[PDB]
Amino acid sequence: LILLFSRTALTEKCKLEEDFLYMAYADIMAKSCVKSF
Repeated sequence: LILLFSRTALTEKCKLEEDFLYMAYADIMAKSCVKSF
């Protein structure tokens, strides 16, 4: 999946698209992230 995104990023286009898959899965991955010590 990240390889697909890296391809889509590195693809020469002169304009970034919206990529709702990116905006979903990036949010998924961001949201995937005396005893108190």
